[PDB]
Amino acid sequence: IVGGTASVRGEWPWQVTLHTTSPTQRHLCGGSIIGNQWILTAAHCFYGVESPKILRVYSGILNQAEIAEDTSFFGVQEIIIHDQYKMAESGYDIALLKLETTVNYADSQRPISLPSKGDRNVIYTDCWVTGWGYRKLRDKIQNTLQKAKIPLVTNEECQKRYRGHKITHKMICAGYREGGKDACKGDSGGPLSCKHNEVWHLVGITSWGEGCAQRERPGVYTNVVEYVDWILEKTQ
Ligand SMILES: NC(N)=NCCCCNC(=O)[C@H](Cc1ccccc1)NC(=O)c1ccc2[nH]c(=O)cc(O)c2c1
Repeated sequence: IVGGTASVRGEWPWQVTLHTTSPTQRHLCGGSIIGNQWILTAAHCFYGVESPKILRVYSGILNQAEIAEDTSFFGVQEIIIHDQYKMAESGYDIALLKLETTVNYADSQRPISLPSKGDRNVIYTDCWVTGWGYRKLRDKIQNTLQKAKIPLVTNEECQKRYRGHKITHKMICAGYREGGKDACKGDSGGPLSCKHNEVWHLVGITSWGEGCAQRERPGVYTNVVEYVDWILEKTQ
């Protein structure tokens, strides 16, 4: 996260850190708890991942330093990538991780609500992006989970900023005209969480953008409300 601040322990209890153990263990991507056995994340995170056996999901983490060889984790039974996914920039950048065991919910770890199809008309004014990613384009994975408040921008406005791309209705954009706050490398797969009527909703999945936090280059996120039928279908 560029231009953010450290999170409070437990304030984003749906946020997980997905690790790979190959060749040695490291953070791979963010993700969100959406059900007892289910993490929602980005499809592009699994480039070159041949097997779910190299994955570990850690929940209830603030600092990466909490994760040691003796720290408990959730195994991944199945990676489910959207069948129309080809690459992040062309959309469908969405994946489900079916966990080997179920998450026991607590103040440190609990699911985020998916948006309702009836909330497409809602104007979210309280949206946050979170993760352990770089704080500049050229950086490293951070110890402490970072957060940044970022305004949504219209698809028409976003499309103006990405003339070489097609910004579809299955994408959603967020950023400041002047830049300065954005997701960056290592934040992908994590949530864009918007608070509305005292309830947090998983509005976006961190997907792509041109560099990080640049002027007139909003972040692009998977528009989660467009995938609620897919999620239901795949989680049955
Ligand atoms: N809003 C904007 N401006 N962009 C959207 C966010 C940036 C997207 N890229 C990303 O977030 C990559 C995508 C990716 C995922 C998995 C594997 C490889 C690449 N992430 C990374 O490049 C990435 C992921 C995990 C990492 N772990 C480490 O220990 C060291 C790293 O340098 C590292 C880098």
